Amino acid sequence: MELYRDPSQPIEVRVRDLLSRMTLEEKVAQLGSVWGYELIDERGKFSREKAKELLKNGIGQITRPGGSTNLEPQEAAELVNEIQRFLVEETRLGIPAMIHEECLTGYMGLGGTNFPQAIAMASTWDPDLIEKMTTAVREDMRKIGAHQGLAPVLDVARDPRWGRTEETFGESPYLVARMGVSYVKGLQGEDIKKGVVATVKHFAGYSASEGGKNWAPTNIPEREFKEVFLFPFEAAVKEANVLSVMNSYSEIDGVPCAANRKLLTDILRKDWGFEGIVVSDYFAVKVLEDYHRIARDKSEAARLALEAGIDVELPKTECYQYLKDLVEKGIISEALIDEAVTRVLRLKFMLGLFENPYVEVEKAKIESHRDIALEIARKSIILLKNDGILPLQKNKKVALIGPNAGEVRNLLGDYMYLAHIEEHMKSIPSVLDAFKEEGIEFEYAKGCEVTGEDRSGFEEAIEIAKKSDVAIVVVGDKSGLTLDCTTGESRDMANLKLPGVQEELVLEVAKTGKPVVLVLITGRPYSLKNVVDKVNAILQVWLPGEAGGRAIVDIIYGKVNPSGKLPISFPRSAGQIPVFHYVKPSGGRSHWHGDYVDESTKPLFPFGHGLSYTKFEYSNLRIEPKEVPPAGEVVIKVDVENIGDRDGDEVVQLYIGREFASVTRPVKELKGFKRVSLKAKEKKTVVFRLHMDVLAYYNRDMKLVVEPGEFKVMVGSSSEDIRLTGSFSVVGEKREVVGMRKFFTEACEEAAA
Amino acid sequence: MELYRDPSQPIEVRVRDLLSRMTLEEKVAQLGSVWGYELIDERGKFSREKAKELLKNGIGQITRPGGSTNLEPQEAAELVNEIQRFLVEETRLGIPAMIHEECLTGYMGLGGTNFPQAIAMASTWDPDLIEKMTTAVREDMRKIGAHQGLAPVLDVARDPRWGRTEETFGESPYLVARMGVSYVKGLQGEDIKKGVVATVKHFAGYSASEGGKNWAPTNIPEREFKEVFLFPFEAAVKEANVLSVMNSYSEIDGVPCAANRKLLTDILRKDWGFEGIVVSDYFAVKVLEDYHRIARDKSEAARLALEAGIDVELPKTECYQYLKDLVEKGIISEALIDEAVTRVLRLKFMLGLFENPYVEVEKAKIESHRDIALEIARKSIILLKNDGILPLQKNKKVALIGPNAGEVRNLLGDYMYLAHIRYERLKKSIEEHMKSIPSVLDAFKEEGIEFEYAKGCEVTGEDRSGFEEAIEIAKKSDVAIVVVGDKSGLTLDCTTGESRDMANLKLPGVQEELVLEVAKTGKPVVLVLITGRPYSLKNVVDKVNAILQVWLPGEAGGRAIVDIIYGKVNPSGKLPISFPRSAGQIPVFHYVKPSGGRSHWHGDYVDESTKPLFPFGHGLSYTKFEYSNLRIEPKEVPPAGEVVIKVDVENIGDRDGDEVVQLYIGREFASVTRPVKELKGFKRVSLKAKEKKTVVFRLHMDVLAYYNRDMKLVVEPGEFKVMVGSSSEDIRLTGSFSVVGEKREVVGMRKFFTEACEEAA
Ligand SMILES: O[C@@H]1[C@@H](O)[C@H](O)OC[C@H]1O
Ligand SMILES: O[C@@H]1[C@@H](O)[C@H](O)OC[C@H]1O
Repeated sequence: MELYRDPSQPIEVRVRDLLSRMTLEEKVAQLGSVWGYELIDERGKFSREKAKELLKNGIGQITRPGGSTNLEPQEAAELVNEIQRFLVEETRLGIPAMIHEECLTGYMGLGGTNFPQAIAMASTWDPDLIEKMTTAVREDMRKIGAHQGLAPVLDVARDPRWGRTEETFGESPYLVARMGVSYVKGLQGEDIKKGVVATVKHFAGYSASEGGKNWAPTNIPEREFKEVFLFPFEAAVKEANVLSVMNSYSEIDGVPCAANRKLLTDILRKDWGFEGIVVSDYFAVKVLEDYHRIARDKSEAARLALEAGIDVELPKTECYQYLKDLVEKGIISEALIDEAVTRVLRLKFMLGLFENPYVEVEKAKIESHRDIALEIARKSIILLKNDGILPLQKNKKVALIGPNAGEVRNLLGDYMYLAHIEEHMKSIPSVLDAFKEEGIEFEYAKGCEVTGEDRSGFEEAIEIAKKSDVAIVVVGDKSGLTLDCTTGESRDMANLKLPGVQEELVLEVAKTGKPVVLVLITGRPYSLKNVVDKVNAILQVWLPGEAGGRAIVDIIYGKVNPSGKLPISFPRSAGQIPVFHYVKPSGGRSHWHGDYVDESTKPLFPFGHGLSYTKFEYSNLRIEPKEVPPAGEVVIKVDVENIGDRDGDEVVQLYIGREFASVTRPVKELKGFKRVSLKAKEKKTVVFRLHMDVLAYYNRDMKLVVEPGEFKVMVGSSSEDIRLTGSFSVVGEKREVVGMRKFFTEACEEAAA
Repeated sequence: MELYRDPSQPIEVRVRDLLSRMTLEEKVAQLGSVWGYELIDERGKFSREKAKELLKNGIGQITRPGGSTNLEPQEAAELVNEIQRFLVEETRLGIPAMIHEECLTGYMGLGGTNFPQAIAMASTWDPDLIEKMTTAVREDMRKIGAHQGLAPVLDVARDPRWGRTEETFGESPYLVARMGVSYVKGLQGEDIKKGVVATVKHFAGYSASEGGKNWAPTNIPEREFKEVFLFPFEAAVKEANVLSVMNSYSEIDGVPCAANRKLLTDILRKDWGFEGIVVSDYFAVKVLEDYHRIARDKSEAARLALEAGIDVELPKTECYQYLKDLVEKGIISEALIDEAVTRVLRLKFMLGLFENPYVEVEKAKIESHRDIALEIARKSIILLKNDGILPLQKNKKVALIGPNAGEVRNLLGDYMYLAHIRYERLKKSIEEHMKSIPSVLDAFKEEGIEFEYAKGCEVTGEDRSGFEEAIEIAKKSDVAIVVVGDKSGLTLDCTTGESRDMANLKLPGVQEELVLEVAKTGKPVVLVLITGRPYSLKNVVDKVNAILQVWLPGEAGGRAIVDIIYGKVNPSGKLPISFPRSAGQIPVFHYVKPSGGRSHWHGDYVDESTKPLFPFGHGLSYTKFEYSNLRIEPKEVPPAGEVVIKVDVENIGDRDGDEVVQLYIGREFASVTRPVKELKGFKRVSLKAKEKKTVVFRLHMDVLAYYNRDMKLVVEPGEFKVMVGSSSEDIRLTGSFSVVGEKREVVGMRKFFTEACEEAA
């Protein structure tokens, strides 16, 4: 029995033993990948014939054995068992494969629940609920033999033109970091042998491209890069022990992230102590040549990516095969191959793959998590505006108008299987279905398509509105990767107008003088400047997946009290970009008239905005001690009372302001929050335990510091709807924050007195 | 006498002698300033009473003795002579004042020519002509006793939302640097005792504020900062020997430029060898407290600005008076005061102020340079579009429509005196002096055109009252000339200028609707934009027959527009900045990386092209130019070698005209990503009909240097692409040459510019 096969030996001993036994060819194969679809026949069964060519020397990863085959869970599990049996039994060393799938909004394959999009997850401000979700996704993935999910997007979004806004947790480094750590914790176990490797992406800056254009340069200076952009990845590595990172397609200031050793090694591995694998974004190595034009051939692209710190080329071996030739010709040292292979082998051993690489096909049927999807959908929907029309009485005749009332497909995000892809059909409930099921009397008129300028349908929509009590206009996006989609990866929107003639559809329906409820089923903020004052209520419904219809109707009729809060600012117009809550004293205004000539510098809806069908009263602000030394702790308490007549969740938000630091600081920035459930007339105390570590920022010399001085405390229902204000002082000498530090405020509830 | 008063002693000896004689109070006064208006009575005469308080211990600078007093040139000269006599005769040490004025578009005071705005200057692509202009401004300034002009703005503009776009030379670091060096050379001349100190501003990044908003953070990473924003300042310091720099109001990534020693000292003085004075932007020191909130009081703001490298607080001593208290209390070293005073005194001696601080009031009448202003206006106007309607025949009946056809005030930029300065006596005096400037209406009458004028709308507001009159005059005419765009200045009623940022880039008020209404008559339409920024023309471009871009042209504007419309002048201006299709497209610039200027993998936005409506270098002619016979010699050059690029250009059309020949350089397979194409050379060439000439670009490899992964300035072996054309998109001839040898680190002084000339074909 070779040491690497012996389960009593420590993993480092098994890794060293296996590495010492491997040829150069076997080493380079562990840094590569193959598509699931390249290993099946036309009957969807494992093809030994194809495996003999592609798997002869073993392999790092199988890419999307479920997601790329259109196989049902048990068929996918059978394919993976067969791939593994070939590797374990018909290769010299019998190294098993790691399998990855997409899983952002749930396992991206047939039979997997479509959870609401990441921007919806963020809008819950409920990290525990996102952890519950990814704990369910973990079980789904392990059933089909999948070890790695291309997991939370930790890109901080302040440019809603960008088609991937829907995949982010929004504009706030704090909220993004807090959701990212809960997401990673749910996916990964305490013990990864019983869990799924999370992949934080896209490291780093990919959400701040020139003009919001996909893959365009992300030109971010160092303090902003560290405090925004890197912060959530830092928290995922150090607090959540994330085991994979995927690079950004974009250059930072001349350097493609896939060729940046200062980023993928010096920051990620050396500064932060990351011990997992870096996987390329798909084709990110090859396009160092094709797109960025800094690699003269595939072998130079391979050298740049390996030197940078990419361990696995995805989604298929292309450049990394030439690492063999680079060593044989003495261009690179085999020792650098060994370093990457060591990280891959370590993770394979930790995942339990050498003890048992197989799953029980009989237990591989994936269960529905519609219950969890529905709780996210119900908590994620945001009431942007309500003049009193909502909630509606069930006896009102409804004119249900718009492309996103009827569609079902337009409820789905860019990484939901049925959008991303006769096969496990769209038996997903529509909004129209949810209205029927709720017993509402309505007529449906489509009014218009998502795209185009055809106004044919306007007259039917107008006529249905005139014969109704209330018009419910359901407009917004089709999310995906193709030209006909208005949002999603590769679908960037310069001017932030609702797609096609949807805005004109709303204004035409409004001209009937009937009450209008505007339901935005969208992947990004749109400019509502021209419709906001012409409609009575506005619901923001971030691409909600399969639970969307029921949640929208539940909220419209007050069976659910809306509790979602914006995780990203809604610009008045594209020309206002960017707008975010944590501007410096000189940000978020034009000096000395405050506004643009043509436009407010304030967003239409601010960060943390979301209304309720009840009222919350904040009282009794306590900040103790009042003076703390630079590594001390302050305890901030507020009482919150539901003074209205409906049960509701309030999201209590802590903003911290700093002036007279050695650098300029945000006038206010989110540093804590708590979703608190309050029955009508119930009062509770929300408590924020704020360690000074959490308030650390980079000084003029790029040191992480806490400086003596006064911090402003602002607690409220949004970044603008601040209810209580106070301060505390840090007293003592400037502190350099070195090594491990706290990233998060600790937020809980107490009985009020 | 004392060594400092002895003109046979070297300046360094005179400086050391004077410094050793000065009290702490006299030293700190040399780092301060006083407004001209603080030293006059109500009649605009020098007030000894006021001077005894403000000038008792001497002073660094007098701020705008002409620009802030509303005095005529000879009255301003008399005030400055009196200020100087007080300082020379009634202070202990008799140190004279340095005087500064604004002078971007000419001396900013009564009696000064209003030259076209800087964005117009850039549109000429004629650096020699801008040098001729600032040589004239130099004589104007020296007549009234003014020693320093706050002029060449070297901010690189790629965000047309920004109200100060009009003050820049546009988007191209190369074109900005090339115009900046000519601007500075004209103002300074070879010996500064006979010249005027140029002040490059605003150091550094002030044109790239968050959302195009005035003073908002300018968050620029290091390679882009060095190659785009710093480059023109670097060329101005090292090639043009500029003697003053003014800081930016903005923070870079948490650090206000006024408090940034790494910027104002480590880059400017240590890395580049700048020997002149850094002057604050107005109140830039005080607002370290009031705006940025990083100084707890005026004394801490003073310490941050002095440590950073600001020598003179403008426009009035406010924080810098507390430097005295900071030394007396042992918070800062007097040695740091001494270093700043040394720079101020050195410049005063070099200006000749200790030998003769006075001017002849009798010779202080400033001459008109309308001739130079007219050459700039005629060379700056850009023909964006022409289906053949231009030039017009003089016998066509013209409907002259729009707020900028009739309003002479809207010809003026934000630093032209009559626009900038706005008791009841000041209002009357502006309205009085305003009547002197020819209007566009005046130019049409003078040319003998048959026209009716309708002011279809105001610049701002939503009043469509005037539309009907405008439409009716259009229907009775052969051609509608619609003249629309900006009112430039600093107040709420202005649409462009400092503090007037435009988020959505729509023509102001209902001007766009006025254009579309006139177009609906089915009459031919010539659209004339009199503007300080690119506007979105997306909704009008395809509805009009011709478009002229007329960057705020000053007093020569009317005549130049009429000359061009009737073909007395062949238009030859080229865009120095990209015209976005929409605000949501921002930024668009010609020198994007392979991954810039597109969304991957469909190329375009869902709703919009990623390409500008009009690209960098765009400008049509009433003739056609044919490019042939591209030569690049040698084909292989070592990393400090030279390539000679030659093209023949023939005027194949029917009219004499100027072509601006543009050299773009591309680089792939560097160790960093490089622009697909970037302007590295240009030449304005005059061609008679059927005349052919050879344009020659002498390109030293120094000019192509870029920053590598380790932040070294390098030339790397490989291929450089040569693209010569009539715009950044209208490329006529391409080829390439190779750099062969070992990677070169470009150390110390290097060439910044291609050498461009003409020879016989
Ligand atoms: O997010 C990644 C995306 O950028 C790429 O196209 O495909 C792989 C994904 O994991
Ligand atoms: O351009 C400068 C401007 O920024 C400031 O407002 O006043 C002084 C000028 O020189």
